[PDB]
Amino acid sequence: AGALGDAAAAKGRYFGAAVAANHLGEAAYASTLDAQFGSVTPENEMKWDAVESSRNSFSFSAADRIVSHAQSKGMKVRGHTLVWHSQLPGWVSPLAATDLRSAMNNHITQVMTHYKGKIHSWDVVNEAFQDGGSGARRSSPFQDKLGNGFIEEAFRTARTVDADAKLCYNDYNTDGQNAKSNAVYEMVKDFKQRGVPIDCVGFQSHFNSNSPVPSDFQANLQRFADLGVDVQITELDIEGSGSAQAANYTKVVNACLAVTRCTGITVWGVTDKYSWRSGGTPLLFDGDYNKKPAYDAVLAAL
Ligand SMILES: [Mg+2]
Repeated sequence: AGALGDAAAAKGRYFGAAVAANHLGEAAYASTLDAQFGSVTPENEMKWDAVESSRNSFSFSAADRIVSHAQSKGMKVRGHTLVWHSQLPGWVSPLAATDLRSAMNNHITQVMTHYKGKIHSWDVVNEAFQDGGSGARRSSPFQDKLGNGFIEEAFRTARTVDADAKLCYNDYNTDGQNAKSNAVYEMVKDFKQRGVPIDCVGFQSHFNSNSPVPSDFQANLQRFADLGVDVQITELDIEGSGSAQAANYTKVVNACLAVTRCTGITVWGVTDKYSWRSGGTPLLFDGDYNKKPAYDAVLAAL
């Protein structure tokens, strides 16, 4: 579906966008989405606090609006995200280990159940590693109380619920080979060696002046692909403007299309207007939904 989505599909990939339910009724937002993209990711609507703010009480309406729209347009859906340290409801962190484990598996199971057979890929675990040089696990209720094994447990639970979804580990600042991506690499290699059910590694790819597109972006994607997983660019945006921004997008698209198991790219929003990094004007469409030089470069590269 869509101009970018169909261009990508011709070479066996998808092209998606992060979507917000609260903008779906806006004519130009919906028109741009439907004209351009072949996959969607709910920006906020499937996060823990959005779907289970009260324990064992699930609120799917907002995410259902995005999924229903996608299905009506023949678009793929990425589920985002099941287990994540960030933006948890207040009551998750005080739970003792045994009850946290139960609550985590219950959350995975009921969320995946509601969307069974409708989800192309799940971000099962998100952002489990620290930034910087340590390669260490990030502190979280899951890491602190369940230990290193919580990631494997989450993937095992996920696999029992919906065998048809690709199960992804997702993270940022993992674009080049560095201490952080090395820690993820070690984990995924170990998972694949032992037959842990992981199908994919997501690379958020939030690029800016301090975190530029690295010279080894392609080689890094390739080494992950070579472990026997798909790689997905999940949250792509690139701060800047004009030819410099366009050339950065070319670099990224070229790298994905050069890696046979890079199965798709999702940009983190439809329009600059609603970007989480709006002052960096980092997307393919401006505030009036007009195609930017960045868009032209992406389309020409596909
Ligand atoms: Mg072409």
